[PDB]
Amino acid sequence: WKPDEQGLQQILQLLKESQSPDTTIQRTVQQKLEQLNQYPDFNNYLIFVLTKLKSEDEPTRSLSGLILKNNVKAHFQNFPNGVTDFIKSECLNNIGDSSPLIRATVGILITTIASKGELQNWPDLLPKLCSLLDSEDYNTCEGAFGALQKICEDSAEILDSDVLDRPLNIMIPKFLQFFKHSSPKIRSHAVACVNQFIISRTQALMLHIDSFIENLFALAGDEEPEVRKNVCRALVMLLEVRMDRLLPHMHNIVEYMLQRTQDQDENVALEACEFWLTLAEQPICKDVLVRHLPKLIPVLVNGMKYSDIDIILLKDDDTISDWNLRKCSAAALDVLANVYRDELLPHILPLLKELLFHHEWVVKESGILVLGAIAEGCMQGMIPYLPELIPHLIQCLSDKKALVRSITCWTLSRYAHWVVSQPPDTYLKPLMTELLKRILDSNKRVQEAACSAFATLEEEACTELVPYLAYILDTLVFAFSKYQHKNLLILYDAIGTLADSVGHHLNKPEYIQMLMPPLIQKWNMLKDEDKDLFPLLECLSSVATALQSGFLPYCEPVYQRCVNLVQKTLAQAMLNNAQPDQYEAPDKDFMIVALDLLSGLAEGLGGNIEQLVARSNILTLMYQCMQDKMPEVRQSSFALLGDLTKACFQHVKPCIADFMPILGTNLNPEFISVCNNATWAIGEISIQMGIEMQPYIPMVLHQLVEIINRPNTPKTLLENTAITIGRLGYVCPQEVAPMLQQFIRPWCTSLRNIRDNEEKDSAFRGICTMISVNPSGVIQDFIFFCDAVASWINPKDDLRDMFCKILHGFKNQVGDENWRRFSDQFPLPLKERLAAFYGV
Repeated sequence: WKPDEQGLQQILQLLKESQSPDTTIQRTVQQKLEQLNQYPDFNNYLIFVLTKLKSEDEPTRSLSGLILKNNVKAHFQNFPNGVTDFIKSECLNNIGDSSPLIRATVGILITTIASKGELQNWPDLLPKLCSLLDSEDYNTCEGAFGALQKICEDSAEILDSDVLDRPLNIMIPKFLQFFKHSSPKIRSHAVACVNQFIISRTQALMLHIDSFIENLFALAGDEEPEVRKNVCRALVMLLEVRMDRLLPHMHNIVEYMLQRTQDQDENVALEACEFWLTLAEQPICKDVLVRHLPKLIPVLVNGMKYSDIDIILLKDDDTISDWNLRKCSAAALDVLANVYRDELLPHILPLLKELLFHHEWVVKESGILVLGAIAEGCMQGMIPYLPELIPHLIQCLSDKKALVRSITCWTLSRYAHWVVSQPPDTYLKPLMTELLKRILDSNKRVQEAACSAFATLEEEACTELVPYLAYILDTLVFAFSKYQHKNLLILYDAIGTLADSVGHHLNKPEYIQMLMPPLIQKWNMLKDEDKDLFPLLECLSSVATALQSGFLPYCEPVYQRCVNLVQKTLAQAMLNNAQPDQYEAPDKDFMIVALDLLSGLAEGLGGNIEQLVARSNILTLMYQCMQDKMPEVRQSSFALLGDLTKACFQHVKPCIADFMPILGTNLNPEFISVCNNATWAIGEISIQMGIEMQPYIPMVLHQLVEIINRPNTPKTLLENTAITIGRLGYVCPQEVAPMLQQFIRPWCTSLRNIRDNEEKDSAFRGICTMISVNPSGVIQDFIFFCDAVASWINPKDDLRDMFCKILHGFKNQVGDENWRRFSDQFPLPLKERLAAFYGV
């Protein structure tokens, strides 16, 4: 292939035209480029310029390759074999071009053809590059190593599988040799290349571990930053993977690493710091580090100050980096605090005193952070200093620098549990007061901090907020008019938790007047594709639950949208199941919460829900959800079932014929929560169906008896199983009763521990009925029945009579003689219970 004279001038002009320093004129030409991208012959002209037309300036030639790259980035299959083969050959022959810019251009070109046009479609790429490493020209050798590094970074695991032969087995040992190269840049590429294969534990490397670690040490003290960075990086990774071989040198390592953590070069430091985080998460840390703590701690703490940049970059969505020296240091400190517990205080506490009361706010702020970082692990040791620290921090909330207010919000929240364990007036009251003001701070970052802190505080305080409800709500509902979006999400969480914490104490007319309007208002701002959907749901669900019946005027749009979401999800699930590559599998979590919020409205609204239930296909969907592959969906729906049974059985009855079957198959004890809710639904239906339960009784009853007698089964499942057993026997004694002998022993040992409530009364009514039908099935193990009856403190009058009849009838049926002997087994409290309660 050869370029055409005028064809060349076409492109050379086109390029000359995209040099333009004018947005208007430049973007006009970039247009026809796309029409030529079809013409795959165009790419031959494109590469020719870069690599052959040396009578042209570097900027232009570079641009040619930089454009060709993009024709690869989108639509590269469009390339003919003869074209790619030409680019590949031209690239490899110029890899180490005399010019620096061209070399980089050629480089990024190879890189891209390798990843996008996958590795096996370039069979002899690697061995040619490997060979090129040995080239005597530094530029070609370095250029090759550059490319090889990027390959290793891009497609490490591909090179680490048979999908391309086993090319690393030659590469790794070859790289390891270049560790002793005379150029600092080359040494860097070599270690960077290898580092790609530590965690993947690739054999080519792991079987040369000692060889590797050795050159790693040889390079520890290299003056060139990038080499040191990589060495650190290597050692950090080695920690997770080959600790065995690193152990014998551990002390020399931490010594190096400590020195590195304070390196002048930002990057080396942060790489070293990672070491402390990683180390701290190993079981051997406690022993290996102890003697270094005195030097470790101060370095961490010192690293925990905001950098001068960090300061300016603050005093949008997260303006600071996701991860830096400070966050890493604190990360480590936090972890170490959980490792050493109170044993860390000797090294930190002297530092705190000096930091927390400092005139330079940058220093003070880092103090407050430390205080918060160490909170989880060193809690017990901190207790004695809290009576003076907590008030100090409350005072700090009023600091003039916003960045001090914000961490103070955080640090305080980290001690919430102790704060609520004190007399309310002393710490809780003033904290909560000051925290509320902070919520309305004029600085976005502080608002974020303060609202989160308060969310945390509410979880700890619960009913201790009840007296302050009106004051809380005021500032919370006002925040709606101030909070942008990032914070608005935290506000939802603060409101959700509030309701969760105060429970029914929120159910008061004037509170509802404040809260629901701006919530409902934001509910109508939504789409089923809105990012705010899920947080606002969970918020509204917590609120519904607390508000109980009081939620009535607000529930129609919430109810509606939830039933919608369930349909949306089941529909997309169907279409995916049919044609997976064509329709994306839906996110089931929305359905789960929707189901839950429905179960929530059913509990809160009881009777009044019936209207909304009637005018929707909730039960149809419910039916599908009960057959979902994912247990969480089945679990959530069985809860909704029982909830609907209880609330408005009239709309449910038509479906009982279909539900029961599915419920029957879902009695699987392995899926604990599904099994729990299935059981609970059964009992709830039996009560409703009444004597009509008869047909459905024998198809669940066998598994329930197998479950109740099954060992190693959660307390709560057994209890709920026993409750259903009893409940069936109440409405349909004839079917259930004749199995009394089998389930009586565990039934008693289960329910005797549960509080005298409706569920218990319900169940014992069932057991008493079943006895007056099959007295034979209980007389064996009557001692257990006595015990379960002794457990009652406040039985209903009638049930108390039922206990007598049984207790008496099966006493004088064995005589006063045998009874007295039978009564010897009872403890004083029990023997005296039945003696007092039922006339012995």
